[PDB]
Amino acid sequence: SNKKTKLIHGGHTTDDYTGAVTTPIYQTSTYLQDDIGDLRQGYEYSRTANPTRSSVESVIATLENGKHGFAFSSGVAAISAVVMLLDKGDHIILNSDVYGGTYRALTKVFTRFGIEVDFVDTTHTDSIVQAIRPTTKMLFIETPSNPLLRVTDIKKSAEIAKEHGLISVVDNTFMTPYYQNPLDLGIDIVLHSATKYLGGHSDVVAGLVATSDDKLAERLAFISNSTGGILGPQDSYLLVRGIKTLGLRMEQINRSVIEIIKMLQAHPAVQQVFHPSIESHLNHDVHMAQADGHTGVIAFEVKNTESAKQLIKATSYYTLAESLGAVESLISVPALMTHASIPADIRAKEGITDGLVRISVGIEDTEDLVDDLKQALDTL
Amino acid sequence: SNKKTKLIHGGHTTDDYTGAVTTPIYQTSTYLQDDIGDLRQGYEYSRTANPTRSSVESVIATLENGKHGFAFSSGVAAISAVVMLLDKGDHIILNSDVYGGTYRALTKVFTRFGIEVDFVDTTHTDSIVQAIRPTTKMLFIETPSNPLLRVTDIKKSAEIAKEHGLISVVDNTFMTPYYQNPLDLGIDIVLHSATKYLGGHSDVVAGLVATSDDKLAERLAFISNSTGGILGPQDSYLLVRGIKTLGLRMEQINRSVIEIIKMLQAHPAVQQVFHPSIESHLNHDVHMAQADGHTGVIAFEVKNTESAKQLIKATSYYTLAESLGAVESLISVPALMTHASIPADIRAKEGITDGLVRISVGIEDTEDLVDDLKQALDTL
Amino acid sequence: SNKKTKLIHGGHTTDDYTGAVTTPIYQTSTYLQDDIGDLRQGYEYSRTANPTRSSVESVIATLENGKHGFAFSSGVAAISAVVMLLDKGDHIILNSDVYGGTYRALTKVFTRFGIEVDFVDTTHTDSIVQAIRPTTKMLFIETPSNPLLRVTDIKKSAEIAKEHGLISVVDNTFMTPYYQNPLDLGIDIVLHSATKYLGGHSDVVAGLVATSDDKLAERLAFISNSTGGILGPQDSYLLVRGIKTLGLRMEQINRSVIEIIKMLQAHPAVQQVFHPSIESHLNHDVHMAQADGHTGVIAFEVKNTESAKQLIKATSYYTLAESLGAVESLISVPALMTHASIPADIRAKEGITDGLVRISVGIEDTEDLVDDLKQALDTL
Amino acid sequence: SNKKTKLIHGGHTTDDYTGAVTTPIYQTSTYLQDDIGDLRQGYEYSRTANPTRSSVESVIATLENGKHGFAFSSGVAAISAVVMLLDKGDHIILNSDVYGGTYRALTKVFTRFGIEVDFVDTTHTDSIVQAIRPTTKMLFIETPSNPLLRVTDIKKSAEIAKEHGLISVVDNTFMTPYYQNPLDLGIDIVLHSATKYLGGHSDVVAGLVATSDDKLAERLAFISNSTGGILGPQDSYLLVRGIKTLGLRMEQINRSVIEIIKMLQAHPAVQQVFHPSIESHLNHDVHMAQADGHTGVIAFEVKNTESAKQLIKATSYYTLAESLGAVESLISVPALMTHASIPADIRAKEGITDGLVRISVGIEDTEDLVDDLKQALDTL
Ligand SMILES: O=C(O)c1cc(Cn2ccc3ccc(-c4cc5cccc(Cl)c5s4)cc32)n[nH]1
Ligand SMILES: O=C(O)c1cc(Cn2ccc3ccc(-c4cc5cccc(Cl)c5s4)cc32)n[nH]1
Ligand SMILES: O=C(O)c1cc(Cn2ccc3ccc(-c4cc5cccc(Cl)c5s4)cc32)n[nH]1
Ligand SMILES: O=C(O)c1cc(Cn2ccc3ccc(-c4cc5cccc(Cl)c5s4)cc32)n[nH]1
Ligand SMILES: *Cc1c(COP(=O)(O)O)cnc(C)c1O
Ligand SMILES: *Cc1c(COP(=O)(O)O)cnc(C)c1O
Ligand SMILES: *Cc1c(COP(=O)(O)O)cnc(C)c1O
Ligand SMILES: *Cc1c(COP(=O)(O)O)cnc(C)c1O
Ligand code: NA
Ligand code: NA
Ligand code: NA
Ligand code: NA
Ligand code: NA
Ligand code: NA
Ligand code: NA
Ligand code: NA
Ligand code: NA
Ligand code: NA
Ligand code: NA
Ligand code: NA
Repeated sequence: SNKKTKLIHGGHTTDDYTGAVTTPIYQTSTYLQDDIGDLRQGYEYSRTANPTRSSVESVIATLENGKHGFAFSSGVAAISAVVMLLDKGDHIILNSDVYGGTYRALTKVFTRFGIEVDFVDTTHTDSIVQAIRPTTKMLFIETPSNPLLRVTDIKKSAEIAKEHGLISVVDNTFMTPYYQNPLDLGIDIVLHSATKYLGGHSDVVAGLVATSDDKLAERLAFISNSTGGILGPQDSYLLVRGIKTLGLRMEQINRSVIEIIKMLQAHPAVQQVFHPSIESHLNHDVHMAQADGHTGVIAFEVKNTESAKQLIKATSYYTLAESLGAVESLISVPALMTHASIPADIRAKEGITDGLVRISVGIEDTEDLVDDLKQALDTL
Repeated sequence: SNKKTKLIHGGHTTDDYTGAVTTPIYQTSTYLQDDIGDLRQGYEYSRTANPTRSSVESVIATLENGKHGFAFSSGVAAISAVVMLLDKGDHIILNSDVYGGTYRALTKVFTRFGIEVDFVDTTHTDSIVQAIRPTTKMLFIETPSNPLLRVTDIKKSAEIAKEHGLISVVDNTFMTPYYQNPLDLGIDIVLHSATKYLGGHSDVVAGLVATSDDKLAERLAFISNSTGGILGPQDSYLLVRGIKTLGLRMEQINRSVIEIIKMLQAHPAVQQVFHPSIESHLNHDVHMAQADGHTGVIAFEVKNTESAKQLIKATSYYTLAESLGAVESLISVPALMTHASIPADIRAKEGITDGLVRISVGIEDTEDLVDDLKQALDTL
Repeated sequence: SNKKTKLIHGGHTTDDYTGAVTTPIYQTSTYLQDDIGDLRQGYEYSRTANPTRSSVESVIATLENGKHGFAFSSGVAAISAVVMLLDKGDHIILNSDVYGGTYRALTKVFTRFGIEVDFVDTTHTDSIVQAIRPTTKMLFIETPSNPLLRVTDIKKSAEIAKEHGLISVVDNTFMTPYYQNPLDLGIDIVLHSATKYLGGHSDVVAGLVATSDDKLAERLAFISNSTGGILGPQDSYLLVRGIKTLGLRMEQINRSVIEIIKMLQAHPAVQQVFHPSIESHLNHDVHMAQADGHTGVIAFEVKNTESAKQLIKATSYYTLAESLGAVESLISVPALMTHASIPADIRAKEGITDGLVRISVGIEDTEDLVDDLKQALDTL
Repeated sequence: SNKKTKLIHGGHTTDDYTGAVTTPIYQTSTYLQDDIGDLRQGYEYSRTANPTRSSVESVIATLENGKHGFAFSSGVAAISAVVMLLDKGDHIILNSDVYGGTYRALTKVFTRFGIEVDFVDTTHTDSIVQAIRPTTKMLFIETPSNPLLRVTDIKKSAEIAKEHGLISVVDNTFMTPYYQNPLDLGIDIVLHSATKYLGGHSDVVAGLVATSDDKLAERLAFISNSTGGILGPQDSYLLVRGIKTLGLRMEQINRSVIEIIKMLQAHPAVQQVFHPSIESHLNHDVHMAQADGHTGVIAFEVKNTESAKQLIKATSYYTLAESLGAVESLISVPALMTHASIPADIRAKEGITDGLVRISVGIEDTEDLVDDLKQALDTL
């Protein structure tokens, strides 16, 4: 019924055999056959399929309103499997500010295999239409993007992909299935770095993929079985377990996001704030039409590098570390941590200023997170 | 010093911090930074590096007399990472009877990316020399191969690769580092399905890669970080743990292999037997010169399909299942389980007869395994 | 600061060595010593202390505002360790409706060792004063109790224990440290079945104990080390992880409890409802004075056994299983599942009627849980 | 059939449901019931029974030729459960040099509950007969003992216990079920610290108990369920896994023990050597009649404390740490590490000299262990 109930009872996460109310961890590589070719329950070799992995795959398929789920050893392994749907000579359109690991995989690995890529500003969907080439086979978008939270119209992107015969893919990591369901808007494939919100506890590296398309599912299953970037059973178990609290965690994060943004907008040491909930944000209306909540990632400008470092030092409840979607609130400086290889003038031109700070809001008390960040900003 | 000591004390498998005598399991995705860019112990994000994974990587590097180790989510993920060292238009030479997953990955995935492959009979190394093209960049060999245990001269293959500027790769799964060390014979990269003997307990799917070449190591690290087929920490821990007993397990397996082969050769219901320890086996001398023991995989002919099925039913201690390298002895019929998609006449021409049985010798009592297989053969 | 922040940042749950943001799992039994008697970080043998167990012990000590925490292999192991503080000939006062496992341990195990027990109605604290004997050494109370949710005044019980030289113990399982903190009210020892709300995911059996008393802590540490009912490292890790979401889970449970009770009170197929939030409940005022929220356990009367069974069959979101504090809502019938060995007339006299149903409210959507239970009651 | 086969195929360690060739890890606390009281596979609450724990219990019952197995959170938890078979006023006879944890539990915990104990020299079994009191209910023996490896006649002890109506218990930790089977010699209960050889990898703390007596089994099951010192599922899994290699590990250890003892006896810096394989050892004949191999624990005298410390520093392959039965060879000095609270003159009188060294032989290469210990002794 409602989303919080679906998180508990969606998918198959009990043991039919013993009745165990949690998915058993099948730390196993192979399975007895009673006769050659007769599999007791469809399992024969864990790379091909493992029952704990099947459980997390059923969860992500259910939560995204798809039919087929796939669990990979990381988000970028999920992305690589999806890119491997294509052949040498095929072309992919992606948003211009796609995640750095995705950018790196495409431009330093897959271009060596003849995959062609163009990174365009998908905030206007006619930019996609202009970029379509005779060889284009795939449209891959994140929304909202990192670290400036640019929003792309999913429904229109799906319509463009359908009209031009493209496989459409949405990286739905930042929004999670709790708030945004691209398959419902006509997208072919949705994927996640489950390392972030889905696992939710900073203790699993994993990717998840869902689709309703039987033929794309067969192709993905073949790629997974052949290149072997599969998620192990312990990590699959911890994912199922973490997803149980996704709704509660995202709702707490959203209450905190709203209050933190109010504070940041009022504070004299903060300039521009980047988040899709802000009414003047580009494509705010599009976001509200395709999602019923918000990501916990916020970026905002302070004056310079020294102010950013001092802000980090002065907080009590914001933890300096990579990743996002923890139960802890995390803080980082993209110019120093993710975009340091880009020349400084190009960083500034892209809006990645020396003082741009990114926070990933966690599940601490809202008043504490607001007050802590405010008092730290007061020291600037 | 000696091999059994190196298995216990080689690599770094204790905790410098607490002194724990086993590697802690770092079920974690990210790491506190005390200042931006200052990593306490070199860790920042588990896809890039995880301390439990670093432990198993140090073990495989030590055991293969290499400098750098890499742990992947499966054997075929290790193989795919190694193939991704190449570009569209590059060519690979492999032995003609390479593992089916390797064959499938190369001919159904990587050929779509412009990688070219030729499968040649490497039991005569001049066949490699003839197959070298202007575009050849890699030589990839297993020895002994599956299921007929063909032997390829590693030292000569390394010399050919060096002379022609090829990256040389040995899939050393069947022999393990306990008996065969390709890096010592001049090979650039050695890899394993750790799913088999190294883990040894049929409870981890994993791949391991080692090299002494700093530049190839940098390229592999970049591929691993970018396509993300990494082994998780629980599976890394179970690998380290299983490798502890590798020497004892392989030695027991070898005692049993010798006695079982004597029995099979004497038995009137068995025709040809395939194993490198047999003195009339092709390249027996080459194998003994490059290895100081034997694989536990043996293939042998009984009369027909019905005899193979009856043999399987009549044994008490041979378990019908996929994979090899378990503590249990495993039994299978390649024509029905691995080569069933090949036409029957081509199977027969290749020696994969309907009655060809493959056993993976486990660590049960030698007398029991011999007597059990003999009494089952007596029912034919 | 506030409770939700303390749940994330209270205790020591990161790795000082690598900076890992989660507690490493020390699957280890012993620790290197650099010189005889010099422990690198205070660890020497995991029964005595294990770093992952130390982490969960620091969490429960912090959350209960104590100084010392102890992790046991189950709730009843924690209870047994606490009872072992006493000697043959000593006497314990407990509430009359204490948990069945506690009742069984005391009356079938510890009475064989000369421990004497009396079970009295502690809802009037002068009943405790009357029951005190010259040999009484301990007062052990749960509040609220199972399955009728009787409330005992903790502060007055602590005052009585102090005046009469008794060790006071509160089993705080049903309320959790998020809502009720007995050590702050003067109680000597607080304990939990962490199997329930603290772990929160029905996947760990564990007990936790906290105290501020250095001498009682030394005695408990000695008992734990000598009788060895210690929690293992994987279960300790899963406890730390589950406790992260305790605040969010308990708050969702409480919203649902309030609405479900309104529904039950209005429904013509339901008679008496048992929960401390109901204003006519005995010691409602005491509960509100010693707790700032509610347990998710509710009991209520339907007509008879057949109605209870039909209610269970008609629900979609209530799961028939033992235990409480899951993310799933659980349902049970005490007369058939926990009190079936008590004669029927004595059950009825105690209020455990054939139609008494117990629910443990989970974290599903509030509207779904209310509507589901209501429509199931409509079928009666 | 033979012991090495029984280690692989004895007990139930596969999944009947999926066919998984290893025991699934049931990280779960409770189980769905299809109707009230109908358990799908006999499971209802993990403290009472858990399927992974049931697997390790079936293994230890099979290996000891018993009917019922029990898995506890530590060796001393197993011992405490067995002692709890008795009542206040009952008396236990034990060997005089019983393990320090056992001594401590009995004399500092269970004597407070009215259990009476006498520690007698059981190397002459008529000492047991003299010590029997009207209140004696239990005879508890280790053989061989620590650290001087005293041997007690198991068969005669069982006969004495039967004649006098005593429960007989053997702590079989040092010998393991691979070499010594007390239940076959008439003993009622056998127990192990599975922390040592059975797990074998220094990564699980656990106890195991086996019996053939249905009534004692019912009593132990009740004690386990009521005091809750149960082994968790991950540790149960790691035990099953470690036991697979018990035979290979013990046989390697025994080859090394024989050669090391030869070296120690020949070395001028070593005085007395303590091990049951030495023909002049008291009850050598008894040991050979009740066991078909040897423990890996050896004690031997060097001159003084400084020589012992120097010996430890000079070895490369002997690790200073607590516990025994690792894959690593371990070394310790009882006078400083286990018996330091005993006065020095009483230590000397008992044979625990300042120079007494204890080694636990691991599975490193035999020649390396002999040569390393010899060269270290040469520095004295
Ligand atoms: O602001 C963006 O443009 C952006 C941010 C991210 C997220 N992100 C997380 C870690 C990280 C590391 C490196 C980078 C990049 C360098 C670079 C250069 C050209 C084009 C692109 Cl897309 C990129 S990305 C981005 C990273 N993705 N795009
Ligand atoms: O006897 C061989 O030729 C051989 C055996 C294996 C091992 N193996 C394990 C599982 C499995 C599954 C399928 C197959 C194959 C079908 C096929 C067709 C043409 C060329 C090749 Cl190489 C192959 S392999 C082989 C498999 N690899 N090669
Ligand atoms: O309503 C109560 O009196 C009550 C309920 C519980 C909780 N509970 C959970 C599982 C369970 C199993 C058995 C029983 C009991 C039988 C019995 C007989 C005399 C005195 C007492 Cl205390 C008890 S308890 C209680 C159980 N504890 N007390
Ligand atoms: O040589 C023995 O007498 C002996 C050694 C062990 C094994 N052991 C392992 C760790 C450890 C720690 C303390 C002690 C003890 C102090 C003591 C005092 C009186 C009687 C006894 Cl029995 C004991 S034992 C023994 C320990 N058990 N007995
Ligand atoms: C409500 C519910 C669904 C249906 O979800 P929709 O968002 O309406 O498509 C599926 N599964 C479970 C377990 C549910 O409770
Ligand atoms: C002996 C030993 C080595 C050296 O191994 P080689 O096979 O001689 O290269 C390395 N590490 C450890 C721990 C050893 O014991
Ligand atoms: C606020 C806070 C505390 C203090 O908790 P009190 O309930 O005020 O005693 C302790 N630890 C952490 C991490 C906190 O955030
Ligand atoms: C041989 C065997 C047994 C019988 O063991 P005994 O020592 O003869 O009592 C039991 N189980 C298995 C699996 C065996 O192989
Ligand atoms: Na479900
Ligand atoms: Na669609
Ligand atoms: Na501002
Ligand atoms: Na080492
Ligand atoms: Na080289
Ligand atoms: Na033959
Ligand atoms: Na903390
Ligand atoms: Na106090
Ligand atoms: Na009512
Ligand atoms: Na078995
Ligand atoms: Na008997
Ligand atoms: Na000597």
